Amino acid sequence: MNGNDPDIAGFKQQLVQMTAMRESQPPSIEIERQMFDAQHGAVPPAEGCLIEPISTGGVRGERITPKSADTSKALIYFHGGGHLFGSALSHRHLVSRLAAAAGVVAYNMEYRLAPENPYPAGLDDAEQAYRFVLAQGFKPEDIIVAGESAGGNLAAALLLKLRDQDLPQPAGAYLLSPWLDMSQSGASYEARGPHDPMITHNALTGCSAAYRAGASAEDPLISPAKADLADLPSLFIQVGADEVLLSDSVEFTRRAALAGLDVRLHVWANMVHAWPLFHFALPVSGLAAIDEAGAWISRQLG
Amino acid sequence: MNGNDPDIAGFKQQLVQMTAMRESQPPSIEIERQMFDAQHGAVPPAEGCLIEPISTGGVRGERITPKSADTSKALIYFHGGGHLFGSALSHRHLVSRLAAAAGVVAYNMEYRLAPENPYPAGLDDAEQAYRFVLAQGFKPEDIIVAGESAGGNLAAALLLKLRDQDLPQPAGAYLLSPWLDMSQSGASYEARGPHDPMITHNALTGCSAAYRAGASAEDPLISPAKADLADLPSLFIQVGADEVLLSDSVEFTRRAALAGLDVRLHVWANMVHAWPLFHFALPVSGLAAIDEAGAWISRQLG
Amino acid sequence: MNGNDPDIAGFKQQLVQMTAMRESQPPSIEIERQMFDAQHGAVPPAEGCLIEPISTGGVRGERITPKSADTSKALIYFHGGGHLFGSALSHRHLVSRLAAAAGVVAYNMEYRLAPENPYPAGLDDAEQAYRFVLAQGFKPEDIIVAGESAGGNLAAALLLKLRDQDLPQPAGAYLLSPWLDMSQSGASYEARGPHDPMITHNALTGCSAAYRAGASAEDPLISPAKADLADLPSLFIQVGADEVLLSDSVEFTRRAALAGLDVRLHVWANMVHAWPLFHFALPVSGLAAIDEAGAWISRQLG
Amino acid sequence: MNGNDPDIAGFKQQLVQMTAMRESQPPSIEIERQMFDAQHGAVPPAEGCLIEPISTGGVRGERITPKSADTSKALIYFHGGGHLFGSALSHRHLVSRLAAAAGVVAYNMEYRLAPENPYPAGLDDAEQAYRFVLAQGFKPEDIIVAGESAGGNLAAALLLKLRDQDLPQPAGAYLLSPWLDMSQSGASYEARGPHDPMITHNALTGCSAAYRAGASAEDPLISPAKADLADLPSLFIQVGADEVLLSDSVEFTRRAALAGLDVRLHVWANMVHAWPLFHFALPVSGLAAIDEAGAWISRQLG
Repeated sequence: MNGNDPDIAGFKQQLVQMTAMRESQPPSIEIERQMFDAQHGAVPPAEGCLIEPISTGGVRGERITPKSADTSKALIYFHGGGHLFGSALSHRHLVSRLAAAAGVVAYNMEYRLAPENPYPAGLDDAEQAYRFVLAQGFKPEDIIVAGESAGGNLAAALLLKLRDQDLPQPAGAYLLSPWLDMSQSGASYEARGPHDPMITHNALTGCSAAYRAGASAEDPLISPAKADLADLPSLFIQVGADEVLLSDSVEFTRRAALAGLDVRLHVWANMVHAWPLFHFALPVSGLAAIDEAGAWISRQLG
Repeated sequence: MNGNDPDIAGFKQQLVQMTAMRESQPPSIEIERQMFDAQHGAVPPAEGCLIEPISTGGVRGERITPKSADTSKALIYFHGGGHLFGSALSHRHLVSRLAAAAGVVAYNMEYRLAPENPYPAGLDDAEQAYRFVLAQGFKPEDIIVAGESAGGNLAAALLLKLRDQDLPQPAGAYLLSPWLDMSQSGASYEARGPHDPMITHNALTGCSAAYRAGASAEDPLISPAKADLADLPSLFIQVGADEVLLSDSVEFTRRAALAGLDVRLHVWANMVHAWPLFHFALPVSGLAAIDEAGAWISRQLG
Repeated sequence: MNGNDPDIAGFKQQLVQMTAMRESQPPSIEIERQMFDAQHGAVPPAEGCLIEPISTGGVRGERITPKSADTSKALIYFHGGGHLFGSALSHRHLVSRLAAAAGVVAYNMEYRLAPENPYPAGLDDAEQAYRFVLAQGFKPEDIIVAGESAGGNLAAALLLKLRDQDLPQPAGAYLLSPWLDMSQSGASYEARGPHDPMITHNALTGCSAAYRAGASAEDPLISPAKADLADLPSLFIQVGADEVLLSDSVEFTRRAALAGLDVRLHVWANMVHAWPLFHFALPVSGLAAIDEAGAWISRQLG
Repeated sequence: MNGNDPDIAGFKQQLVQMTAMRESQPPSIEIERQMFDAQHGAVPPAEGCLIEPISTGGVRGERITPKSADTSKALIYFHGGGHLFGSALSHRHLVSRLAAAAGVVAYNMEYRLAPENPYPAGLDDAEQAYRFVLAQGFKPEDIIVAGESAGGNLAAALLLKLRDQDLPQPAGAYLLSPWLDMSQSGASYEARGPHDPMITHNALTGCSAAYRAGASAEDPLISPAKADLADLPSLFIQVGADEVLLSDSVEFTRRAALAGLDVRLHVWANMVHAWPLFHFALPVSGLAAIDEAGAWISRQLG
């Protein structure tokens, strides 16, 4: 109430205890996928949306249509989950909310996960997801690509992939707490680490090794904050101040700016990693951030 | 989608058949209260709100606090229901959404119903409800008073009661499809009646008899569209174009204007009676109207 | 400051003295046209607009392009002035502001005036102005027509003219203090007359006789508040509470609503006739009203 | 029009030739102050504002009151001008527009300039200015502190001075193209320098020498992008992508984030240095940025 988030303090402590448990006892991947799906799949979608599954040519996900939306405009969202877990199902509750806020159709897309499918399996999928969307008759200018953490990793990598293949860029990209350096470098590990109850250096190290499967962390397609960002589209990045991954957002911003790009960065005080995904626990900062992102997505698509 | 309401056509047909059933077979009061509670009580409240019951000094209802709201500002809402049915429980889903959109606390207040408690029992309750809120340490200029149909009836009569008792007015009133003439007069019965699938002349005639219990329809406290509106506060009125009650809204507007009041009237094309209460069936027009109303209530207490 | 208009009280007194002078001494028409042009033409246009004169086939006015505008969207504005005075030049300062607020191109159009050119000279011009605009490649759905007082008279008449000629309607019409009953009827003459410092029954009587030149006041094309408004487009009407012409706005609203139309009416407390035209004296209520109108024009054109 | 800035291309060319002239022929300080005052003093202030001079206890400037503003909320703005030139008079046109957009009172404050008054004369003034405003009975959380380039330098140093003197911070700071590193370091000198038509490395080097008068560039109070930003308030920074000073904005952002601050950074594609100060040449991007900044300042003091 009244401009403060009454839930963040409580949610942070829940995260502290939760992290202490996962640090002491590193659980099954297949097990954490189910429990992730179970928790998140149980969160009600945005009101008033039609959801249609997609399953054609190994391209898989869901079209989310807010009934108020402009159906000529598309958000392509890739869930996060360290490239280990997450799905369309789990992120439906967030992507639907972002769609309804932006007044656009969302493509809530799946992609192959590590350890079973290391780099470049995910990224090939993301490119195929993007081709799928273009093939529905959306022009590049009618697309924002997005994702949080690992999905943020894919979203940013896709743009680099499109540049390499000399292909036109979407209208923009929305990155939420994106993970853009799979070598875990930045002032924020040390500086924000005591304030980050959710994400540890150790966790990312492990997610990174499984994803790369010996591929170098220095590869820009793996670590987008190591790329030259010349000719990428407009960017909106949301990150929390209380995040080891803070530095990746600021660095990508630096590079985007240096490449001459329109780039907006909002670092939210007191916010933990991908806090909008946690709107069910954090309705004040989480919904307000979904509205901020929604408004940029909407402005960006014209 | 795309500016259009894809559900109103279908919802109107459901209402036609519904009305045809209730016209042919006039059901029990006690039965229709339960069925009304059951359907509307099942609609999820606005996300992220805290709801506390109220039951002291014959004042009964619910405080709804949106977690983002300003706790020093208050909406007092009276459900409609022809003064025969409806409750806090039934209207929770609407009043919560209105509160969340307005960024204010809602008092979702009960009042005694006809035929058991004819006029002036409900209005005595509404005044009690108003005093109760003031007693929580809200000043008059921190209150919007509100309600749809019969609730709109009470809201608007409350203002008249406050004027009679030479009391400060709230900062405004929000009226949704208010029923302001309990004699069922107006061009709209004939002009809009073939387009109104939900509200008949005959149903209101009946609801009016039960509420009045022999009291005159001419009495301004029963029929606010028969009052002189000198010194009332700012008004926002939403009403649908496809409503027998349309003329009551336009007349109250006329009178408000003639008394020199700030008055905003939005007649929504194609909209049926209290369509925002039906946001679960009408997500496009219903949520958009809740947002409109929310924006006004916020600007009004800003 | 702080939600009150610090200029209205002063401006009202200036109007009282001004009206007392014009009542005692009815001046030259040709003289009042120059002095009207002189005062209003001296008001700076909205910042950042390109203005191009139009002079082709007796169609005359100005294209106002806000540099931020969407050039596929058009406002057609007809100045008021009792059908005796006013011009593109005089209303440029208002129409430019409305254009810039709405983000659309404005066609600020001239039309022949009484006494030299009584009805239907003006209205023939308004229709030709509208044809001119369509011929620039604007579709009907990309047009709002508008005007204040007498311009409000023309705007509303044009819509009736389009219906008669079985021609498609524009997307909407914006009417500011429109004068829609050239017989001077309504509760507001008596009820608002002591509060209206600018517009008198006598003035309108005189403007009406010159315009009609024996044509009947009962003709709907002369008095749009006497028409059946079936099949007109969406409406936004702004009027002040302190206006003898208040009743015309409320009646047109009533009729629009009764015909099933989307109609928005905002009656502003304390506001005098066409107060947005007086934004140079009334920057609080005048600019805020231009923003309200701008936002509706923008929403209406998609 | 249509999303595009039709004037930036032309304005950039004017800046190229302007810079080429001043590079070849380095003009008088006293002369450039007059020419700067003459050009900018001629730009009309925001419509509807009251401006009062201030000259007491060595504090000098202007109170700008937008007639619609909230008089309990205040923006303190320091003009830029390389700490060599600029004045209240020159920046009136921008600060008035910012105030009018934000709905707050502006303190448009002077400060002593180099070479006559080197560091710390300006900063002593800025602190004086701040105290003066507090003394008008504004609380810290009713103040945004602001300035562009050199003004941004002072604004951001003021916050550091307030921290040193263990004083309450204002509610936020708005920095436009701030000059935060007076050693002229950053990737952007090389990366953005061919795209910056307005600001050269050489000009800043000179402005830095005159301001420092032998003081070290390393001093945080001179170079805020060298400070630790612990406990500063919320930040909004606008900077253009085509600016040698881009890196200073990104670095201050980095530091703010690392100190845990709420920080919003908007890098505008194609925009030259302090482009909102050039709204008279750049109405599309300049007014849109004033509105963005205004919206933030309003939300911040809301």
